[PDB]
Amino acid sequence: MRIAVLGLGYIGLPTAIMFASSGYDVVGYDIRSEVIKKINSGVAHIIEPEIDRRLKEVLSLGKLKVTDRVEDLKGSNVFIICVQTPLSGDDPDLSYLERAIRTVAEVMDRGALVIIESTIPPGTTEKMARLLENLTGLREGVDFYVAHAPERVMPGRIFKELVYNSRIIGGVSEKAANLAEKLYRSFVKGRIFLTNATTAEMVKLMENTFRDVNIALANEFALLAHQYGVNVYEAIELANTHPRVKIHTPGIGVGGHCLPKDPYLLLSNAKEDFGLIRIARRINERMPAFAAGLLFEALEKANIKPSEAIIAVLGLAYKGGTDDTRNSPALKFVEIIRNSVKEVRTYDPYVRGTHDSLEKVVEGADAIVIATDHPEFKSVNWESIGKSMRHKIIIDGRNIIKEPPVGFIFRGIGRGDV
Amino acid sequence: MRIAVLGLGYIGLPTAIMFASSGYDVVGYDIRSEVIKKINSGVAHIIEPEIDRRLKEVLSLGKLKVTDRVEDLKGSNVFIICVQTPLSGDDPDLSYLERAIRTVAEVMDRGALVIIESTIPPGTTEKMARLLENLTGLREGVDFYVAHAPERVMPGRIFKELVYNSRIIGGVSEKAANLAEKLYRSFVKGRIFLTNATTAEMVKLMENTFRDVNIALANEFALLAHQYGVNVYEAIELANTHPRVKIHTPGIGVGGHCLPKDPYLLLSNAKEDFGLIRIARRINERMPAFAAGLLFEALEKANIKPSEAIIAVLGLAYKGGTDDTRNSPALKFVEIIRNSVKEVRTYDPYVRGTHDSLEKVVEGADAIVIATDHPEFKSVNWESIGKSMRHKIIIDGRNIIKEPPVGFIFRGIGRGDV
Ligand SMILES: CC(=O)N[C@@H]1[C@@H](OP(=O)(O)OP(=O)(O)OC[C@H]2O[C@@H](n3ccc(=O)[nH]c3=O)[C@H](O)[C@@H]2O)O[C@H](C(=O)O)[C@@H](O)[C@@H]1O
Ligand SMILES: CC(=O)N[C@@H]1[C@@H](OP(=O)(O)OP(=O)(O)OC[C@H]2O[C@@H](n3ccc(=O)[nH]c3=O)[C@H](O)[C@@H]2O)O[C@H](C(=O)O)[C@@H](O)[C@@H]1O
Repeated sequence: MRIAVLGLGYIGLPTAIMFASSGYDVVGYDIRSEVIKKINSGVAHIIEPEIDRRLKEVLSLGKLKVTDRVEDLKGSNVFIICVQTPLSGDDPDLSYLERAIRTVAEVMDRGALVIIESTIPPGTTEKMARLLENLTGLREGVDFYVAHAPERVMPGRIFKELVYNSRIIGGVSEKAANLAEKLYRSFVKGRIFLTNATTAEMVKLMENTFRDVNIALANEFALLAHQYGVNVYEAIELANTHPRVKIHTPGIGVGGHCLPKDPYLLLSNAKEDFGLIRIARRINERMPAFAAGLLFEALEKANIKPSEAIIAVLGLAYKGGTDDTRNSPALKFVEIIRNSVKEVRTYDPYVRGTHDSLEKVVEGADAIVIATDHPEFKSVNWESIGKSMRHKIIIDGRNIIKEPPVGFIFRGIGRGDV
Repeated sequence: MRIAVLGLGYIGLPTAIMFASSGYDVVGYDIRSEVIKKINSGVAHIIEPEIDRRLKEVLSLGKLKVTDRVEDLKGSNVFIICVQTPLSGDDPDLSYLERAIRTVAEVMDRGALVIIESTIPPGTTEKMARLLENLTGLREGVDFYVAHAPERVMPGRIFKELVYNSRIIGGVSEKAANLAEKLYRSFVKGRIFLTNATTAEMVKLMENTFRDVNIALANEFALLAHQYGVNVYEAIELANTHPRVKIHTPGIGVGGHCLPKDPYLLLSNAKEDFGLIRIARRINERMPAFAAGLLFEALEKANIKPSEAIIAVLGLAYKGGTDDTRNSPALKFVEIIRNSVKEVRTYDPYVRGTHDSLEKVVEGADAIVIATDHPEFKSVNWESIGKSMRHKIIIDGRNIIKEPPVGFIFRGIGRGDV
């Protein structure tokens, strides 16, 4: 059986590779000719454990082929769309999805199964099914089938979770869901639950909104910790030993391709809400500013003129271990303080900043701001680092610092114990 | 050792019993003379699995004694306060706690260990330690010791969780925490984590606020489900199969002795916050009204004038399986519709309502409102019982109804699928 995967992003490529390694002849498609060239060389354009090893495997097996030509998709039995669905202002941007749907309409044949993996507002799958019908003259549930199979994989653990995570499949028609289930069973060992399209769409958004809201609650606990003389990270670890509690982690912010917008996708077409999801978003969105407040409070303590201060921001990626800066709170932080200080330096072991090394970025700096929890920052000799700084100041926004370095002015989000 | 337990509520009495059966001589104290009389013969003034069998055991072996005489507390090596800490308007009511503390001051000796189990705002344990010092002339950490040992037990499984639950102990002094740990290790098999008083106080409140806020999030998902044509309960069950997701349960309301007030205790002395905890409380507090909205909507659909409608409320307790109505949303619901309806009937298998049976309460009724998820309601033959009603209307506020009954006008919180 032939499967076509449209959108070879950090979830689409792994998806194509996994199916190609599970018995299917797969054709990966992406409008970006640059991405196709790189993937053909056996090396992925994205960083994800095992992706290069697995990519070469399927390329050698002859089970996976990638292209940027729509024509190569003709003859596919299944079409899986994995394109991005970011916001367009305050509205969901479904242009990438519609483009992919129209491409499928061009080559689709009777009996085809179309699966939308992209995260979308409730009602989107059915609308796209109606679009396919209008462009082909065919009928969903009779001539072709459409289903929504949202992902749950965590970047950095994608191949493992693709197999072990339980997942949901919502069919526009029952047969669509049944056909899709058989497909994923080729590698999924977790449970597969079938429902309708709208329920699957809402469930996916609910998963991510639950996460975003819980991070917001954690950040409010961080604010409260300052006033009660508590180390919020310690309090959370302690609280989480309760059989029914699993408080998330507070910090400088929430980045990535999902949490910053999925809650908005969930509210997008709602004519009525309570506002809890909205305030949680505002809370997470304001943490870079929270960190800025700690920085200026520290600079004042050290009697340092802001207009002459040199700030070293450690980390640019939206989370530790990646080179991705999508919606990174570190970037927002830089944007906030750039016009309030004399110089803002940046360093990231995975992303090119103003300086290419930690030692260099802190040399002569007045303060350090830990914006990303990269592994490199967990074994730093702050004692040695401090000796090269003009002022020993550290503002931790990622729970990197545990016991504060000696002789350093230290501030941390939720660190009311210092 | 001789341990004195002040406050024999559903946490205090079991605590006293556990210590009495763990190699300690215990004296349970409570101002309520009626409660004491019941205890020493009439076993447990409260209902909890195993409490009667366990109680008789410790009373018979002479390891546990209960009294309402302060004098009997003299000679105790440890004092454990388990009194209530409800709200008084918008303020935490610590009068019961202060009373217990002053009682302890009258009978304690040098070397005494004082443990506050009661849920309290951060900083309270320290303040009570200071009060004890001013009343006795002794110094904490030298002449006596104070620690906070918050509870995590769930009514209905108290003796089980008392033993296996990991718990937190925060001492005003390090020595107090160590002493308290050796004390609780007598029956606690779960992990015991030691920290300072304020951290322990905040952790306890964070646990319950996490639960409350997550219930409010679920309630917002319920509102959204109405608009997206989704059964929120099915969506939650599906979403919770995600490795990092555990959305709580929405419904008619949040009652009990804890969740309705603990978030307020957490914010009580905070000069600044973000608002998520506060607005979440408000959301849960308006769910009885949300249910009322569904009822009136259903009556309108049935062309029934509310002023002439007979409503049958099923459930009075704050949660299924108990007779406790503390802060019950069922009571709030009745109060809300009382003057808008001709007659409000109530039935609960554990607490006597206006009618003694489901059969009698629905006879000639215009609508049924399920306010508590009692076991009895889970097997009801709704179609059969509906034959005696004036109108077949059901408003479900506890997901007791799965598949809507045939011929009924059905509405349910978060039931957008009907
Ligand atoms: C409910 C859930 O766990 N969703 C996951 C989420 O993956 P995502 O790529 O957004 O990464 P993440 O680990 O949530 O991190 C996103 C952002 O949030 C931050 N973050 C994360 C957890 C936390 O407790 N605190 C916190 O501040 C991270 O630092 C990062 O800036 O979104 C994925 C997606 O929707 O592709 C989804 O498959 C994943 O399962
Ligand atoms: C974090 C946590 O699990 N806290 C527990 C809580 O026990 P509590 O006695 O308040 O009962 P509960 O099961 O939370 O129910 C309280 C109220 O909330 C409602 N409730 C509960 C869970 C849910 O998902 N949705 C919901 O609406 C119940 O119906 C009830 O009206 O408070 C206890 C306490 O503080 O004594 C504590 O020890 C328990 O561990």
